[PDB]
Amino acid sequence: DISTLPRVKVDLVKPPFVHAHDQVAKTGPRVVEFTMTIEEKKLVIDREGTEIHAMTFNGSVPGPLMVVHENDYVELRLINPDTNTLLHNIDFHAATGALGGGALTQVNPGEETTLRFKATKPGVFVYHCAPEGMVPWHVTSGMNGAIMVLPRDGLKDEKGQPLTYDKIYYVGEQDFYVPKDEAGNYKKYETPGEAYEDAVKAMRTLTPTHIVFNGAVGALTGDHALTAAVGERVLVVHSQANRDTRPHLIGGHGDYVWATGKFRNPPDLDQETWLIPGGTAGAAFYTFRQPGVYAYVNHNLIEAFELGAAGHFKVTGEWNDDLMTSVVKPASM
Amino acid sequence: DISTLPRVKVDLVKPPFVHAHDQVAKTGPRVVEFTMTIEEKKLVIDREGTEIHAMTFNGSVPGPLMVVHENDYVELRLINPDTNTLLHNIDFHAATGALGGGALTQVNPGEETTLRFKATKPGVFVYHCAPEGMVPWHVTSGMNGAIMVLPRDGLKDEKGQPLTYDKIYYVGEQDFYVPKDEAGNYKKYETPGEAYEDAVKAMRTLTPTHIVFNGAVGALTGDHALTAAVGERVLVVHSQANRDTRPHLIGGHGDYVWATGKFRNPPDLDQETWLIPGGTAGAAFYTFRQPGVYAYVNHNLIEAFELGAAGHFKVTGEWNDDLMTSVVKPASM
Amino acid sequence: DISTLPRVKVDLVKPPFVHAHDQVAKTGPRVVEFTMTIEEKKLVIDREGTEIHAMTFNGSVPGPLMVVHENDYVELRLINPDTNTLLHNIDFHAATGALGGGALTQVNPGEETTLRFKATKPGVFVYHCAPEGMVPWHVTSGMNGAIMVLPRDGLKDEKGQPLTYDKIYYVGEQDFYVPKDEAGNYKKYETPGEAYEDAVKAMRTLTPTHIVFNGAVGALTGDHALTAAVGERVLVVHSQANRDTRPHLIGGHGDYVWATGKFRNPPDLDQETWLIPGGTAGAAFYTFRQPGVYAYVNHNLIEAFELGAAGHFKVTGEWNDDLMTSVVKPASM
Ligand SMILES: [Cu+2]
Ligand SMILES: [Cu+2]
Ligand SMILES: [Cu+2]
Ligand SMILES: [Cu+2]
Ligand SMILES: [Cu+2]
Ligand SMILES: [Cu+2]
Repeated sequence: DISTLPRVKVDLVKPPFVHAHDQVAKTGPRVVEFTMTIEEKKLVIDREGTEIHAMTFNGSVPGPLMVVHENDYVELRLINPDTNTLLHNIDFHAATGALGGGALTQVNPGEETTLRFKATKPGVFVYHCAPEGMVPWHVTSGMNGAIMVLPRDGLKDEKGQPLTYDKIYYVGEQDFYVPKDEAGNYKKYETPGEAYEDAVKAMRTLTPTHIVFNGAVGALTGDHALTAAVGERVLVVHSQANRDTRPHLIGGHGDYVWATGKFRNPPDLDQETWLIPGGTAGAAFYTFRQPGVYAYVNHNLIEAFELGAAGHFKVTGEWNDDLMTSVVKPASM
Repeated sequence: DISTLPRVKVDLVKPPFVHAHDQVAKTGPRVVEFTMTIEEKKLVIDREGTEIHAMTFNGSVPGPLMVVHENDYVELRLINPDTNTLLHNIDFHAATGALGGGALTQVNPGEETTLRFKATKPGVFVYHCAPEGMVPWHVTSGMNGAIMVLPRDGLKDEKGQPLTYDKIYYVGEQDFYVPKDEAGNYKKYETPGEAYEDAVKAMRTLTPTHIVFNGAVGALTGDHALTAAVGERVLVVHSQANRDTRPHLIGGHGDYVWATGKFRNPPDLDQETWLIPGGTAGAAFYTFRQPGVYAYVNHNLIEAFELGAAGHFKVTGEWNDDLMTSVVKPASM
Repeated sequence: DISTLPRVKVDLVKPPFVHAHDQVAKTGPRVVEFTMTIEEKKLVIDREGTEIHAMTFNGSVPGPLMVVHENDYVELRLINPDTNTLLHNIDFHAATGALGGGALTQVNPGEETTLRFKATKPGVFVYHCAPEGMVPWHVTSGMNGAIMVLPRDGLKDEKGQPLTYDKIYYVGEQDFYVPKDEAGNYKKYETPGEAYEDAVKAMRTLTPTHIVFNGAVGALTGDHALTAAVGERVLVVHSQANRDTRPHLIGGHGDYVWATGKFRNPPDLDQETWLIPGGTAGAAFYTFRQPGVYAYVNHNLIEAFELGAAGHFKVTGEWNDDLMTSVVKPASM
């Protein structure tokens, strides 16, 4: 009886950060209340100043990571302000029924809706917008995110022993398809409706123009590099709502990886690289063992270093010369 | 001694349906006899009336699902009628030796052949045509299907307990590469031989023009939507003989998934989406928990909703408001 | 204390062959010493005589397979002769820290360096060149290979029982992006620096012009076909530093497969085809059961048979008619 369950209100935070939560459930099942406001906005996605009409949950690409426990109820108030011009909705891959909630959450500008669903399966899951007839346009305009449904007793390794993270980050990876003129320059439109049919032609080529983390080239670098310390246990949740990706921590590993993101399965150990299929969220657990800069990439290195799918960690601590050392620094023969 | 084994003749059925079989073997090992007639035919693959010279086993794209048990013998009579104009053969991924049988089954028009092989490994497997020098043209002209080799004691979960399906469907997913003129319109040819070299150029671009289930855009929708009831256990076998796919049941999950299709492995649980590599068949088991329409897709949503890789389930039964409910239907603020 | 450990010097061999090693470690942990000389060279990659400025470790594409045991120390002397014109370095995916060693191994022509790292994780791993700002160009010019870190007690099956191979081969699969003129003919440059910017445009299309095993179309065929005998246990290590692949032994299987290459995980059994993500090495174990020619392919059959990703095994021994036989050879009706 759902009336009788506790309610807790969660205030979301902007990726790659994750809202505060408990790994091990400190309460019984709850109705966990979220609100997201849909924002249609111009976003600059690259160093060149290329613009897209982005379609966002809560103003970000990706949408924020929501976190609950298995057999919690997720209750989302989804608001489509009258400053928007499109139809929106939401499909949670975590949910069961009505196209993941998409059939129940179609909101015109000036409308809102509240959906509740029971999070029966533990894992990380994609959520995305999916209005009938215009689904790939919405998703590849950035209107996707993820939800983590933790087991009530937290994550476990392949032996069933607890794995506890110190830090969690959420990397949303976005393929964009910016339409081009016949010379191959990107096009600009006053409104999203004007972009749409050219958007469909660009998507049908299947090759992205850009592939970015956290909504832009370089978003997770510099002052916005991810951070950790030697000895810290870090979970990286990574989603890709539309295309395969192959994440790799350059300088590290995934010590435990749920490549297709579902925590009732034992993790894969010691991964160099893993395949997160388009329409999936995955999670990798790593304990840093060396300080310094790491590149976290889609290991199609073209996608990473030419199209945008690369971020950095800056890791503090002491250097372990037993794990790695320069015996002879680069020098002339 | 094979003479002494029972023979059973199977009459195949058109995908997405599957011929009658027993999950748990009710006999000892058998020689299971199949006949397929090769048909070269014009097929309309999209709503626009785009045509291809399709190359089929038994008149369908995909070819029918064959079902046997482990350590049965598959005996296929493969007929190339004199109304055809090409060389054909068959490679079973389930089989061992002679390029999966391809080296033994090359039939000119007006020829037939009978191949026998022992199905030593349980799983779902691709079969396809593969004539030396022209293999991708044949496969991507639709000449592929799948065979399921069930364990003799039926499917098992990750704990080794029986999993019994009520219903099984076979989704064959086909990438087509229809040649284009310089404006990007699809080309038509009187005969397959006239299409061939332009076919090779179109394939070499690597990007499909169409990606369809059951041989056409919309084939598994409307009167040909897949069906189930709440509480029904359904196995969806999915193959892709040439390219990766990432199936997703929109509104559901794969409760147990053999993404790369081999039943001696424990299934992956609770999948949102899974990666079936090109040249593979996979299988997902799901118990429906909600009525209504589901979209079963390749979750590159461009491939699904622009190129054709989307089908529907229509599911009957009562709606469970505990699993999902609209708290506040879409309404003005 | 590393001074006190044994040192062993390994002399590498050209792929697809693998240097001599012990599967089960016959010594305690060692510093295993390797030397590689970087060679920039013109390579003809196809039957048409298409040329690329290849960037190699030790003169080969791929670079040689290095083999050590877990908790050995790998010590690589990497030499950039003054006959080269580019900056090079090396990222070992097996290693921990400093971008896999890339941050410590940047050598100008006329320089060398020696890196040591502890091989803490067992598996097969990609290594590649990765100079900051030019990483995908180097990798897709062929400057990648793999390292196998065997468990000290050798490989184990899914039950933890020994798996011992008779033969090991290393297939490096290389996506190349040869720039084209406007008619689609490949371009030639006097020097690598002249190719670079056109190389970047070609890579950004994301679709390879060629995809080859062992550095060229047809490299593992004819006199250079891989070989085995019926009853022989063969491990095929396969890497792809930049794009997904889907290996398949046509006529066979992967009896035990580590698709993402990490030996602390149980292998997947009875695979027809497996997904090795770009930036990964994988390994498949197979016991041949039939003689004859096998095609070992990337099972995007376009990539295999049009772009180059196909090799052969020639297998000797007797034919098993119980596993497969022609009942009726192709003949007229
Ligand atoms: Cu939307
Ligand atoms: Cu989805
Ligand atoms: Cu055929
Ligand atoms: Cu095949
Ligand atoms: Cu280099
Ligand atoms: Cu790498």
